[PDB]
Amino acid sequence: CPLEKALDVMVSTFHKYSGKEGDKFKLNKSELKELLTRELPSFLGKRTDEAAFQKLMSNLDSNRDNEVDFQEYCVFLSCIAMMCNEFFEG
Amino acid sequence: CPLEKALDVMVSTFHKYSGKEGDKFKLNKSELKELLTRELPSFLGKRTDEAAFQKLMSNLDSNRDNEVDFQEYCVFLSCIAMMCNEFFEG
Ligand SMILES: [Ca+2]
Ligand SMILES: [Ca+2]
Ligand SMILES: [Ca+2]
Ligand SMILES: [Ca+2]
Repeated sequence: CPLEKALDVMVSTFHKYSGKEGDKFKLNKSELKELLTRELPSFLGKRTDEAAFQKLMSNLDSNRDNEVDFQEYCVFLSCIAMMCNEFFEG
Repeated sequence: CPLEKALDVMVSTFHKYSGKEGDKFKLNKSELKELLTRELPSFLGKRTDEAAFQKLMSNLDSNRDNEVDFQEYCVFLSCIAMMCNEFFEG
């Protein structure tokens, strides 16, 4: 069923990228950018530079540790899901 | 991409069941029971009765309104993803 497939992909996608550099269960700035470019390309705006990307990183990383953990990653995904829920995305 | 479709599917699955009866943007008892049974079957335990089910309902229904809105449904989904993000589910 797509929903369990969907939940599984959501979890899977986190590790596919988190365990490449450093802490294997957190996404560093480099790991987060590849995940967004490769997996959520439909959502990217027109600014692809590191400065623009850094602003976003700062938004997700609640506990301020220059990394995005799984908890933080789900929050982000839910925020995306809710945004897509409105009449007009944004 | 997998993650994008996954998000799409998380959002649209909600509305495929919530709009069946009454408030079209919230799941009642029947709509939620249908959503779990048809979309998350791998996650079903042994008991299918009303009392075991309403136990789950009341946990999902944070705002006490006897129904599951989209926000509560996202929290539900986040929780499942975290459980799955363990060595032993549960
Ligand atoms: Ca990492
Ligand atoms: Ca963090
Ligand atoms: Ca309803
Ligand atoms: Ca509710």
